[PDB]
Amino acid sequence: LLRCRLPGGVITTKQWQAIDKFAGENTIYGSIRLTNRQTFQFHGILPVHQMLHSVGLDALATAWDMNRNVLCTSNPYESQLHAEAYEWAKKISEHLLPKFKTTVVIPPQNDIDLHANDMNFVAIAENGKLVGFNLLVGGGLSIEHGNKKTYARTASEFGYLPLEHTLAVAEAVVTTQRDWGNNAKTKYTLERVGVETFKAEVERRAGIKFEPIRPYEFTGRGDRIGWVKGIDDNWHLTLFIENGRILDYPARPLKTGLLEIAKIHKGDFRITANQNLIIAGVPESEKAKIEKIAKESGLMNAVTPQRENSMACVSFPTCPLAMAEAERFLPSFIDNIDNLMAKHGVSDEHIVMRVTGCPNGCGRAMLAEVGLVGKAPGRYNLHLGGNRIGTRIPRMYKENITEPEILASLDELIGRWAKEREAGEGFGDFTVRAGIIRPVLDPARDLWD
Ligand code: SRM
Ligand code: SF4
Ligand SMILES: [K+]
Repeated sequence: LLRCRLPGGVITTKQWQAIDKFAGENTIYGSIRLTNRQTFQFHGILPVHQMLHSVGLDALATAWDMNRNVLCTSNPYESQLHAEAYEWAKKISEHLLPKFKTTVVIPPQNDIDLHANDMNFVAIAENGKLVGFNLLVGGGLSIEHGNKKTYARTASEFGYLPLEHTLAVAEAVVTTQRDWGNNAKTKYTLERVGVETFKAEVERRAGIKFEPIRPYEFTGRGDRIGWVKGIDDNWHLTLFIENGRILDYPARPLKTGLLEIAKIHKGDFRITANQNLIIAGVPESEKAKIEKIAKESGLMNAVTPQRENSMACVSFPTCPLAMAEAERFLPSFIDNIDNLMAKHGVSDEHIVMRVTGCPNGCGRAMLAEVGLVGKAPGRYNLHLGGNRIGTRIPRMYKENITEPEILASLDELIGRWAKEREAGEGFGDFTVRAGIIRPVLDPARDLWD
């Protein structure tokens, strides 16, 4: 199991050129696949670690290392919090070097999908200056089909810590879960021993007491597609890449385009938790040159808001655990969803819609407004009623159905939403309000009907 350690998704252009060369020359599939944990993967490796080491990159020792890539909000609205937040994600990543998932999140963006993760540090400021974190623990999405002893769970608030406690807290949580783990994921341990019990042990091990939670709110999980103004005279260009799959396609040489950008770009790239890529820290005067290459390579091809907010996992052909197609199904599925949105006069809207190929849940369908969970070839469980910000697990609505059945249901439901929604009301929230699906309030107890 070759995935790269790459805290916060930050990769240099020299690193990019090396992985570009390796993917094209030394793999079956020839692609770079951006993952939804802000790193990249090669598929069908035909010297890989040698390649990574040659540009300062390492791969996680999966044989024994159960930590995974540490995420950090890629493109925060307050651009000046990124540097310090990233520094901490990197320090946490390095601290955890010898499964367990960690993020650093900058409100109001939940792009990193904190509720899918064991441990989450929510940035708090005073003065455009990072001062501490709220800690939320116990998220995780994997289930086993029909097994009511498994469940997706959101993360629970433990409390606030000043920056000086970050690494000790990180170590206390990871060791407490490893130790108390049976069903051995943090989410199960937390439910078994109780939140207060786990929290008290983390406090003991880290030598701290958590302070009261400090105010935070999330407004969305999407990337900021296109150009955004950064700090000073810098600009960030986020490129939508369908499924994060970087390969040259007819009329759309995505891989060649990114290589050419890497050769002239003065800053770094950032891989996002939505499987997209940011050309980060472009000076204003270099925007036109970068945009020209991107546009000409198909990297800036316009898609609907819906497509920008849809995601799938890898699934077939490379995943040995796959039950139904996900990545390969998504583009045509979303063509069909775009048709439904247009049919109903909501083409400018979006529904956070995700497809995962089996119930392990890598595509993060169990935090979607509409989630499809693979059950068998061509068949998915349809879940409804998550929200845009990703703080609620969607209950199963229809089990083990095919694409035409899914499309007929969504036609009806999207049609109702378009006509009946309140101002700014998301599809997921609407399905709950209209009594189409019951919400999940306490997943360990009420996820399963
Ligand atoms: C690439 C990625 C999906 C994507 O399209 O982006 C992915 C791909 C796979 N995941 Fe994952 N997971 C990916 C994010 C996730 C996430 C979402 C997240 O972390 O944000 C989850 C759900 C959250 C969670 O962990 O609860 C996830 C939960 C799993 C699980 C279930 C673990 C569990 O708690 O039960 C497995 C199965 C296992 O470990 O036994 C798994 C196993 C796998 C494997 C390695 C299959 C395997 O064990 O042999 C997949 C390889 C497919 C392939 O051919 O590339 N992966 N996987 C993600 C890589 C992230 C990374 O860089 O590390
Ligand atoms: S959800 Fe299942 S099919 Fe999809 S990548 Fe993860 S393990 Fe493979
Ligand atoms: K994407």
